[PDB]
Amino acid sequence: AGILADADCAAAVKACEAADSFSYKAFFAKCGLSGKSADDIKKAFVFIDQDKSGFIEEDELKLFLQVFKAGARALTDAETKAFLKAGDSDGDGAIGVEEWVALVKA
Ligand SMILES: [Ca+2]
Ligand SMILES: [Ca+2]
Repeated sequence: AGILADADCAAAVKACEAADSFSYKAFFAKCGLSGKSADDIKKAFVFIDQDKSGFIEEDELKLFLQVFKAGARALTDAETKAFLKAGDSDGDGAIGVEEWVALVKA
């Protein structure tokens, strides 16, 4: 946990410390992931894909904050729901590497 921690993304985590305060656009504006290399954006995807399915499922989405900081809170079910819906364009209920790359963007 906190394997992808840096000042910015730590600050994004801190900004949604309270339950139901998170929105992925605001997070990523603070956590400059989009600004990274396409390789470095995929690496974050595989970090989050904790079961190695090749896809990020809602259960891993839940744990998104912990990837950027240790002891972070899990996303609430409603948060996880809203973030999945935003990222899952093909509607299989999962986020693929292409859907990831889209989602990260400003
Ligand atoms: Ca997965
Ligand atoms: Ca999908």
